[PDB]
Amino acid sequence: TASVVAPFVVLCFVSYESLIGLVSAILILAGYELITLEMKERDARFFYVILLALYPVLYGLVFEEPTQPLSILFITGVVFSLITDKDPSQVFKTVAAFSIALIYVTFFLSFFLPIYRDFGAANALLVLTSTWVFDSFAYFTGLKFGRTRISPRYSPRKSLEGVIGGFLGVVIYTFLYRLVVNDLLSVNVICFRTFLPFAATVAIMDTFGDIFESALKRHYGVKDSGKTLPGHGGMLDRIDGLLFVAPVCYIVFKILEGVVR
Amino acid sequence: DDLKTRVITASVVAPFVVLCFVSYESLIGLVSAILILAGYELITLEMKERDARFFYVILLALYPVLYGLVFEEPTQPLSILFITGVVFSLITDKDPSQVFKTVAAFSIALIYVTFFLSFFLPIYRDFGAANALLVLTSTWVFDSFAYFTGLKFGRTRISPRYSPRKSLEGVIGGFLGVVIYTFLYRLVVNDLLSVNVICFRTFLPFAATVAIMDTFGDIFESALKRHYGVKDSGKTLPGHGGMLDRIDGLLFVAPVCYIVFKILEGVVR
Ligand SMILES: CCCCCCCCCO[C@@H]1O[C@H](CO)[C@@H](O)[C@H](O)[C@H]1O
Ligand SMILES: CCCCCCCCCO[C@@H]1O[C@H](CO)[C@@H](O)[C@H](O)[C@H]1O
Ligand SMILES: [Hg+2]
Ligand SMILES: [Hg+2]
Ligand SMILES: [Hg+2]
Ligand SMILES: [Hg+2]
Ligand SMILES: [Mg+2]
Ligand SMILES: [Mg+2]
Repeated sequence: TASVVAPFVVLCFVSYESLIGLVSAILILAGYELITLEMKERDARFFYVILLALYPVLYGLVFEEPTQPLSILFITGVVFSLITDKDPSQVFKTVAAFSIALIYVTFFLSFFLPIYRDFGAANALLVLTSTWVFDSFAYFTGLKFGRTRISPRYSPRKSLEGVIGGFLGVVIYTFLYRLVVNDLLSVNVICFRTFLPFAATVAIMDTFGDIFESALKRHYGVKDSGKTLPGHGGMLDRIDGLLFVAPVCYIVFKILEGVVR
Repeated sequence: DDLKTRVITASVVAPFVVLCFVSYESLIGLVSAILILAGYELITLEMKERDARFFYVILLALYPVLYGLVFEEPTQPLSILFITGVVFSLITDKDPSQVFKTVAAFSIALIYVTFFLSFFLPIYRDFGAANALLVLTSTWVFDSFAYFTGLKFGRTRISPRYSPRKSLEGVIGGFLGVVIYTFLYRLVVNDLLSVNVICFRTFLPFAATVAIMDTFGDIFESALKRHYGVKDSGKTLPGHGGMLDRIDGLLFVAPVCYIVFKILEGVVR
């Protein structure tokens, strides 16, 4: 398990098309999970799952645009649920769950597609891992440093202190990351002023992005999003903070770093 | 009680709207307005709660501006309007199984209503204020012709049992009424100025989508209302029906139309 998860992912950031393939895979998984909490029903799950997985490809390769395939994946989904679900108050339930999967999971995750394209495969790996880096440092400095509850009563506990730490761990992960990456080739990287914010957002977003998921799970009755990968936890669980991050990161990058060819 | 309250609104609705397609910024302001209304309605079915409604309402109304003026991009503000919304519901709603209910309703509002309707923003920009008005009215045009040729030309049920009556026949008619509305629309508009219009091959499809989309777009809304228990989305405008009700098929149309235009007409700026 754990020996390949880290490098398999990374080795994917090589091609734009490789990136797509990873995002696609992750979406079938994460998507399957979030949809399965609303459907234990045979076909239902699968169709909407396929939709959730198609976006990266349609967005990146088919249309060189995002909004166009987003609208039709939604439209195709609702059409389907109208055909299949004949109880109207229920057609609403599947569309609601599919609606969250589409925005939260699918739309938000495929934000790597433009982050990669417009900011170099480099910063892509940077954003992704900076969440892993924040995550560790948030845990450690959280256990031994305080009880200031920012997390809700239903969500797994989180501290202001744990975040201020994970913040710093990202702040540092970048000095290190900068040097190593401007070296290995003349590679594009997060400049020095786009540092403090990029940390701040990986901080604040992963926090909110996980709390939102935990709330999402208390509604479906579980403490795990689902079991797809034999690894520890669920696929949606290993992603949750990353979802809120990517979008906010891409915004932060454009505001503070311009563009590429 | 006067006959000037029901007629004055019937006289301005049509031209007020049209007179807006003049500026890109005017278009934005109409779309913004319509979203606060339509949005207020769809959210209100899930919330009879004081603040809740209003916050998410404002979010749903902001997208057109943020998308058109602030970011010259769509996806960026879409993601943050959602994120700002969920953050809010986490703060306010403390029951997790309920935070899910408001996010679900807000989620449909965002995509269906807000995202779909503001598609006029790019349709206008990339296809000329002309075709914008063309798409919008072509739904009004399809709507009439679908009603008439529907009453007297058939009873083959395409519409669901909870949904207002619809027939394959009524659509094949509204299809044609749009097909024709364009010959007419083309001539008048290539005349009044050297104006950009739906070419002749982009005709058959544009009809087909206004047909098929308004159909699905209304059925989805009707299903949406059966869940909330009403036969009207809400009463905002004193006019007949609700604001969301006058738009429902238009939502599914705009997106699909924009796609269809790009596939078939390039960037006729
Ligand atoms: C397309 C970009 C998105 C990539 C998604 C791949 C998710 C792989 C899971 O990662 C794992 O998540 C844990 C939980 O945080 C970390 O502790 C651990 O070190 C890391 O190996
Ligand atoms: C850019 C969005 C434009 C907003 C359009 C909706 C608000 C105007 C509604 O007016 C009426 O709508 C009814 C719906 O079919 C028809 O009875 C009639 O044709 C039309 O006069
Ligand atoms: Hg790989
Ligand atoms: Hg810089
Ligand atoms: Hg106007
Ligand atoms: Hg033409
Ligand atoms: Mg997490
Ligand atoms: Mg209608």
